[PDB]
Amino acid sequence: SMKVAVLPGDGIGPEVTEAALKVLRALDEAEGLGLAYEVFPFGGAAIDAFGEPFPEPTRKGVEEAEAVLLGSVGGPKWDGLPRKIRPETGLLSLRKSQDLFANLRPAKVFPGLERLSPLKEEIARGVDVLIVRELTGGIYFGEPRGMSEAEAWNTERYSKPEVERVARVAFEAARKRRKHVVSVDKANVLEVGEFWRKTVEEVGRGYPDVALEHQYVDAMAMHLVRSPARFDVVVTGNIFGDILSDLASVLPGSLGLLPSASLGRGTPVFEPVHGSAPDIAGKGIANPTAAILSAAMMLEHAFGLVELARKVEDAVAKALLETPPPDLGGSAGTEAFTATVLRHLAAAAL
Amino acid sequence: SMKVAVLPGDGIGPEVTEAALKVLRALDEAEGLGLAYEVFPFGGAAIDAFGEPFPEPTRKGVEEAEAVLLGSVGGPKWDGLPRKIRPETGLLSLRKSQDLFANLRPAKVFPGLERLSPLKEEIARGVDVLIVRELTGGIYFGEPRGMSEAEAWNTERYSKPEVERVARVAFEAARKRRKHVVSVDKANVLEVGEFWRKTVEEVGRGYPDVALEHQYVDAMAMHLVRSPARFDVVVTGNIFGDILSDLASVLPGSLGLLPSASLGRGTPVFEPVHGSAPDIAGKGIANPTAAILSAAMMLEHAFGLVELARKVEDAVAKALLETPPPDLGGSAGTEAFTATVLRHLAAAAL
Ligand SMILES: NC(=O)c1ccc[n+]([C@@H]2O[C@H](COP(=O)([O-])OP(=O)(O)OC[C@H]3O[C@@H](n4cnc5c(N)ncnc54)[C@H](O)[C@@H]3O)[C@@H](O)[C@H]2O)c1
Ligand SMILES: NC(=O)c1ccc[n+]([C@@H]2O[C@H](COP(=O)([O-])OP(=O)(O)OC[C@H]3O[C@@H](n4cnc5c(N)ncnc54)[C@H](O)[C@@H]3O)[C@@H](O)[C@H]2O)c1
Ligand SMILES: CC(C)[C@H](C(=O)O)[C@@H](O)C(=O)O
Ligand SMILES: CC(C)[C@H](C(=O)O)[C@@H](O)C(=O)O
Ligand SMILES: [K+]
Ligand SMILES: [K+]
Ligand SMILES: [K+]
Ligand SMILES: [K+]
Ligand SMILES: [Mn+2]
Ligand SMILES: [Mn+2]
Repeated sequence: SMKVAVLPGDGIGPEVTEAALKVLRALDEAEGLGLAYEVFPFGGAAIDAFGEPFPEPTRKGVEEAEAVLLGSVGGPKWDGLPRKIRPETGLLSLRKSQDLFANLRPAKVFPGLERLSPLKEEIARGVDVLIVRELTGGIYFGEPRGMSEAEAWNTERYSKPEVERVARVAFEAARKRRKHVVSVDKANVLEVGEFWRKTVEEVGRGYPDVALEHQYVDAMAMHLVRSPARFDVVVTGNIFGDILSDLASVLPGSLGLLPSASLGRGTPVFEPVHGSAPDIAGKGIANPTAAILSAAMMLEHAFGLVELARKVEDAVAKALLETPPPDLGGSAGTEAFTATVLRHLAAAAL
Repeated sequence: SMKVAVLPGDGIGPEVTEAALKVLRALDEAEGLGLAYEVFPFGGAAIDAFGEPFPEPTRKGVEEAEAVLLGSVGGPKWDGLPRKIRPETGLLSLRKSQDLFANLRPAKVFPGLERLSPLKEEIARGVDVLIVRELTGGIYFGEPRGMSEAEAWNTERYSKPEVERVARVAFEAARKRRKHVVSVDKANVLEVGEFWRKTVEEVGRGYPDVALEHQYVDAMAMHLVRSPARFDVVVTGNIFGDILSDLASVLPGSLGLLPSASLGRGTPVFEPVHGSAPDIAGKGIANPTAAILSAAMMLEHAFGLVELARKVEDAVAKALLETPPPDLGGSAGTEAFTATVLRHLAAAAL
């Protein structure tokens, strides 16, 4: 069995999630996976129907599933709502309630696809980075937070156990990869960066088989574009991970490519890094690669189906060469691009 | 009368500041500018002699000067000091004591120098971006702040007047440029981002001749590398401006290139974006472009010598064509590169 709660959300979310469901249904028919999914209202779609972005039946669906496949939430229609019911607060709540503290956001340039990057070929060649972002703490969830007429405030707060457990994930990921971690902070200005750095250094002592370096967040952002092949695992807190991972999209060449997994105590969540892209929603052009590769991360991390996840990545890469979507300089919209993916997947099987 | 307080600082700070001084001296001799400068201890060097990074004689010099030419502060020698007296806190105290709230950090790709970027030529071509970063508020200065054994906290916060005065600077800069402002925040997750967005939008109603757009900081980091030519003025808070301005160095191709001005109520300060670069300090290689162009920004913003600022910018461009430094793939050390800038300046003098 493979029990999946599907949260398509808003804007391009449903468009890309549908493309990802087509790939999963195809795998399920080919492989006998026992795929069982149900679609649940989430974000702005949930607000329009229930008045809150993460309503009861959706919380229940998440809770009872083995994995969540998520699209994206948000858009101009919901601009101005009180924060406690905004579409993005629904995704914060989902993460927090499942204690999904480890956000894995990989960025790789597939051999032969260096041409898709805005970076010169020789700079993009061989890039394979993994961002391990702390997802349930920091300024996203810190108290106090608020606003008056005169001012507004938010609190970047981390405890020792929160830093420890995300650091452990990064070192364990680096063990499985190329044995390098760079930890990222603003320790020269912020108490919380200092605390972060010391704690990651403490956890590092238990992994003498892994190399540990530290970088200030400003320099890291530069180094990640100028010398990306240098980095293996990058560990950082909630807001800096959010920023470095959208930035990491310029390595393979588009934010339409980047998948993610959110792992922790509860039901794991797999979603594109990208948002709901209201500028192109409803035009049938959204690149579904990030949703499709998030379904591949789900197969690997939630279901242990490592080889199927790899066939999906391979058919995506082929489709990227054959029929690029518009965000990568081609003209294949969502359904045509997914169709190319499905033909490569059928060619690899049938 | 051109009274300048010079704060060389630590690591490559004195190296590149000396080169900027050679350029200012050649201008003073050729133009009779009444240049009168004095060199003051600052950062780590001030800590070792006086016990604090912004000591009394340097405070007095800054106060009595019409402008500050500042190098860089910091390095492993001062790691572990109480925060109150860290080299970087000396730079925070300089900014705050002079109420320099507007940090101007420009990034341009000069025509014919696109090949210096790690981005493909067609992407770097025509780039001309000005980041206007709020410099005296936000998480850098927010209270409460602290660290125990169990946790650490910092407060990101902004008042209405602090947002307003930096937004006004951004719109007034846009009016002199291409009349486009993008304001950058994280309003979908942070109260402070929403307060920022609302306030910039309110200020923008006075400037309806300026297009105003808003981007979340993660999507902005991505857009700045993929589509840099689309941006004119970018306004943002303290930490986001820190990050995006290091990232902006990949457009012309090196952090060794980017100058900045800090403007407000008190004595304006001009310094490179880059740090003290302890990994190359004392090797005679540091690119002095950023310091030299910071002296140009000083001539423009503090002294109204716009024509002389442009001549310096033109001699720097030609030096980068003829004898690039090692951070840009060439072999000219700091002194050799400066000598090329001086040769071009002396030709322009004719
Ligand atoms: N996980 C999420 O639900 C998530 C993440 C980020 C943003 N958001 C929400 O998304 C909305 C848009 O915000 P944004 O513009 O900053 O982020 P965005 O990630 O939605 O879009 C960023 C840029 O990339 C383009 N883009 C993104 N995904 C793409 C795809 N698959 N194909 C082609 N182009 C793509 C968009 O058109 C836009 O130009 C906002 O409401 C934001 O709050 C949601
Ligand atoms: N304005 C300031 O005084 C300032 C700004 C940033 C960092 N710092 C401090 O500087 C020190 C180093 O921090 P960092 O490594 O993150 O930042 P950095 O900006 O000093 O160096 C970042 C990278 O760019 C290279 N680089 C920087 N300037 C260069 C130049 N002019 N020419 C050639 N290469 C150059 C460096 O060697 C290094 O690889 C720390 O003590 C940090 O706190 C100070
Ligand atoms: C929807 C929002 C909370 C989110 C985040 O900032 O985590 C978005 O950029 C993302 O990257 O998921
Ligand atoms: C010295 C430090 C406070 C500084 C900053 O973050 O402002 C550094 O990155 C810089 O960019 O000046
Ligand atoms: K998403
Ligand atoms: K479950
Ligand atoms: K500096
Ligand atoms: K003064
Ligand atoms: Mn994001
Ligand atoms: Mn910086």
